[PDB]
Amino acid sequence: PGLFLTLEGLDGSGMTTQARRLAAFLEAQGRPVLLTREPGGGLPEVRSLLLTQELSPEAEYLLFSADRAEHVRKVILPGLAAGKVVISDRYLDSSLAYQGYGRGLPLPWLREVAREATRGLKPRLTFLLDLPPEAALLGLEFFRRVREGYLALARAEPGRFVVLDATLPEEEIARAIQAHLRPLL
Amino acid sequence: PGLFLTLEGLDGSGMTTQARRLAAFLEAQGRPVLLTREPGGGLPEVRSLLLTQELSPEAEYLLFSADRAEHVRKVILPGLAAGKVVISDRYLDSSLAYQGYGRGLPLPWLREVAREATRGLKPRLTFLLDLPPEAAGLEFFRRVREGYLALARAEPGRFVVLDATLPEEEIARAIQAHLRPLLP
Repeated sequence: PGLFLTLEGLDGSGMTTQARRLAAFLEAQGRPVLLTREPGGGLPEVRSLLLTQELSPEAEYLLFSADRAEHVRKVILPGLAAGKVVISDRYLDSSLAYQGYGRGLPLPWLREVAREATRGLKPRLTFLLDLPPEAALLGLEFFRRVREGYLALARAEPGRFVVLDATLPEEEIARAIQAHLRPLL
Repeated sequence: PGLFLTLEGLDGSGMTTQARRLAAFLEAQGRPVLLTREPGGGLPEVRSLLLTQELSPEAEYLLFSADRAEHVRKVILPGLAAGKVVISDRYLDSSLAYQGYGRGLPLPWLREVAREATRGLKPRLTFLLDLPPEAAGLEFFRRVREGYLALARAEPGRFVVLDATLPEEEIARAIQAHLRPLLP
C-alpha cells in the first residue's frame, strides 16, 4: 500500500534528526521504510549547483522542480509501490515556503508547475518543525517570510500538517510525531 | 525597443550556421546584435544535467525551463532593452517540439510553466529550418519534425518555414528577405 510522510521547517529545525528517529521507530515496528531528502534525491547535481549558484527565483524553483520530478518517479513512487513508508526530508512545501513566500513567486503558478512534476503525489502527513529563525540549530527578514509561509501552508491544510514546537527536546518531538502517526499504521 | 529573432529545427538542420550569418547581415546593416543559444545561454551547467541517463521528460523540460528563465532574465531582456537585435539559436519552441511532440508532454502545461519562465517574451520571427527526420530513434524525430510544422501552422505570422536541404546561401537570402520589412 505505502504511506508517504514528509518533514518541513527551516534548516536547523531538527528535520534530519526527526526523519531518522521516525525511520527507526518504523524499523522497530517491522515496517519497511525508505528515507530520502530534497534537494538531491532526484538529481544530485542540482543540490551541488544550488549550493554554488546565484539564480533568479524562477530558475531556482524550476531546478528544484526538475530534481523533484526525478525524485518522485525514480525514488518515491517506486518505494510506495513496494509498500514502504517513504519519508522525505523536504518536499514541495519547501519550494512553496522558500521560493513562494520567501522569494515572492506566485503560489498558483508554483502549484501548476508542481502538478506534473509530482504526478499529483501528496504526503498523507507533513510534520512541520516550527521555530523562529533565531532558534534554528536584516538577513532574518527572508527567513521570517519562510517561517510564516510554512505556518500559512499549515493552517490552509490542517488535515495534512502537524505543527510541532521545534525547540522542544528531541525525544519529546519524536514521541509527538509517533502519536500523530499511530492511527495511520 | 530591440528585435527578438529565433532559429528552430532539428539538429544538423544548419540553425547555428544561419544564426551566425544572420548576425553578420544585421551588423552590415549597422544593427548591434547579441547572438545567444539554448540550452546554456542562461545556466551553462544545464547542458551536463540534460544528458542525465533515463531522465524523465518532465525533469528534462524543467531543466530547459530553468536555463530558459535565467536566459530571458539575464541575457535576452537586457539585450532588447539596450536596443539590440537578439538572436537565439533555439528557444521555447524547441521544448514544445522535443519535449511536447517528441516525448509526449502536454502542451498546455509546457506553456503555463513557460509563462513565468519567459515572462511572456516571444520572438518577432522564428526561422524554422525544416529537415527530414532521417537526416537529424527515427519515430521520435518524425514526431519532433511534424511537431515543429504544427507549431508553424498554428502561428503562421511568426514562423518562417524553410527547406533545410537548400544551399546555405539560399536559406540565408530567404531569411534576409523576410527580415527586410522589419528593418528600415
